[PDB]
Amino acid sequence: LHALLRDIPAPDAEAMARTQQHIDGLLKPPGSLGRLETLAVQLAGMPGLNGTPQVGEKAVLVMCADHGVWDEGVAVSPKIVTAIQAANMTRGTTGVCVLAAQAGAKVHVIDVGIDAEPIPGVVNMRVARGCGNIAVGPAMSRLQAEALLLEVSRYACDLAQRGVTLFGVGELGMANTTPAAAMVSVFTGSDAKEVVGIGANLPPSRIDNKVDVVRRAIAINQPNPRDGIDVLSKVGGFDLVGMTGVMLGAARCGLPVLLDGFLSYSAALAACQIAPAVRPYLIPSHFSAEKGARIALAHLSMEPYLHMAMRLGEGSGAALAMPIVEAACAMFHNMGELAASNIVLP
Amino acid sequence: LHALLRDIPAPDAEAMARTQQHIDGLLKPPGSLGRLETLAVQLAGMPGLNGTPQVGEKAVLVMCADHGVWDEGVAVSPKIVTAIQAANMTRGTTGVCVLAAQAGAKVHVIDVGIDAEPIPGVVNMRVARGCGNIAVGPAMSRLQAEALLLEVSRYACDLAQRGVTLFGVGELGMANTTPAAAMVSVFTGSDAKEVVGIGANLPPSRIDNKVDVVRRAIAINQPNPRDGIDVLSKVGGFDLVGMTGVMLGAARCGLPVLLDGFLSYSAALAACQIAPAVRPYLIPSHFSAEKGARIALAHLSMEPYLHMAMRLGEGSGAALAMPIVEAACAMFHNMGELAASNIVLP
Ligand SMILES: Cc1cc2nc[nH]c2cc1C
Ligand SMILES: Cc1cc2nc[nH]c2cc1C
Repeated sequence: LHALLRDIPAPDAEAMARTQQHIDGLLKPPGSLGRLETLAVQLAGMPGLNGTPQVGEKAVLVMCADHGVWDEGVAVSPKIVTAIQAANMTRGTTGVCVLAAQAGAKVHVIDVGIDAEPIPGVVNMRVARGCGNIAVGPAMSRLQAEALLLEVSRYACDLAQRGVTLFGVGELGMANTTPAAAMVSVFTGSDAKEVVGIGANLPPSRIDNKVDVVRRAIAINQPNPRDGIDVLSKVGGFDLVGMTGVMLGAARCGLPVLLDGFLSYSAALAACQIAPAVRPYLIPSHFSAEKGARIALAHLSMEPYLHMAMRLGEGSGAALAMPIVEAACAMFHNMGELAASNIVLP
Repeated sequence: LHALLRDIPAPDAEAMARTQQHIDGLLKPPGSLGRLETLAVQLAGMPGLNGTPQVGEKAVLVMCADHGVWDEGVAVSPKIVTAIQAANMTRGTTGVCVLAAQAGAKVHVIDVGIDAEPIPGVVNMRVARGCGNIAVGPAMSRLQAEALLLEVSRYACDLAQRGVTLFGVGELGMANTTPAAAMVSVFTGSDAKEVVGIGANLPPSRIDNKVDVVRRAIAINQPNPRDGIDVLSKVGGFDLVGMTGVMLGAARCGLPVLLDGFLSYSAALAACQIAPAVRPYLIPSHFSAEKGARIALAHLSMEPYLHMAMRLGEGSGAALAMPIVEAACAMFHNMGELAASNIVLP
């Protein structure tokens, strides 16, 4: 793990320079394709990409797990939904499944701690049957967190070896917006009220209780904002940990990772905190309809591409952005050049 | 033409109701897929769609033309670029060509007034070799405008007959951001300064001259804001007219049209002014990096899906959004239902 972290590669400045130059000579006014150009340069800097914006196979990794904090009345979805929805992922009827199929990506469902019997078809990396209730203690032990990071990290890089070049990250876990908010509050220093959202349709009247629960989690655990693993293990969850581990794994493999929404933003804060070297490999997707979204993105210094008011999770946002990435590549590779058209601009 | 306008169908409220109901029962928390749900309902209301969000063939219509206002020093791109780039459209090396191929759409290049010899391969609907210099008189005659609207309108609906169900609109014309701004100023009532942009990299120092030119166009022509055809013929251009005509044609055929950027917004203002019935068929794509973008979108009451800081035009933005439309359809049709999972939510 220390190793892993130490071995995350820096972006290739030379490939990025060549990229920029090539982009500038394309059949268009310089800088006219904006963020599409920026994205391309960004991809070119990623070592696992072989010095050019490329997209081979794509995968969406969905980390599933239950949370003890559910018992605090913070989520209106029945607890069983995690297990149910996880099974559905195997059938391709879920939102993420549908969107991923549309993007030509494959969905990997990972059980990191669902409180139910094992689901055949799902990758088993179960830590425990649900995590601890952050309201009265830690979500898990530091050890547990590090082990899972490690394990997920490896699974992630191993995929690279099978042709995957683009990852998408997501989750599934009733009550997960609670630990997400607590993390955000901690890393960001925002008061709970400012970051606590409606999650999966929590009635406005139940909001207040959700805020108190977050403050309690923090008060009791005293997570150290300067230590991402500490924060994750205390007020996080197994699914939060898994997502962070996907990020670490893709970075180590020098590959790009598309974020999803709020939950993913929390994970991303943790990752960057643990290893700043991770930052350049992250790509935002959409702008989540969760209340704490703006705060979390500001701290990541990220501006998503899509404004869809989505708040489903599962990695559905990450899948929806996949075509944008491929577009940046197509632009780079298939557009003709000014010079060939004998076009001269000031 | 009066006919045409009179025959634009109203959206099907019954199909939209059935749509909403179906969406609400999907394997997700109600309203969780946000704008994707809204988009689906919107498509379901379109008569040419057969009561459900569907996407058959897709086409991007690019309206090309030259403007006399170029002689006012408002554009740094050489004038010839229109003709050159138009030819390139036939070769598939352009930005729009590249993005459309990526979206599985076909590009239709339409010459509505390029100041050059005819380009083989391009659909010829040339009004004249470039339009009049709006700075000292009208762009064209009212007659000319109405004829082109009519002609483009028909071409557009005829495609529907060949299986096209989704249109994308775009342009190509050096100096076109000038007439675009003048139109915007007129329909919107904003001062020129607030709507005049850099266009294709116009140096900041040359800005001022661009603003004066817009004020002059308006002063001299006295276009009637309450008459879209009047505005178009006076301070518009043949390409602006063509784009408006695509909109009218798709509406009449009860089909959806994806807008592009700034130039398209100007056209859309005109269309809605001419026929409010057109509004429900319009779908924004991205948020253009042109200065007058926010003003124009506000008046259309539209919020684009993509924030890419693009300013290339050609309909490249419209093509990039095509997959979002298909995503909304996939969502509708392929997601499973709560009831089948025995999931019950409050
Ligand atoms: C090369 C070129 C391509 C374009 N496409 C639209 N406007 C354009 C302007 C230039 C200069
Ligand atoms: C059905 C359902 C699906 C979900 N996917 C993510 N969170 C969810 C919550 C519910 C209730």
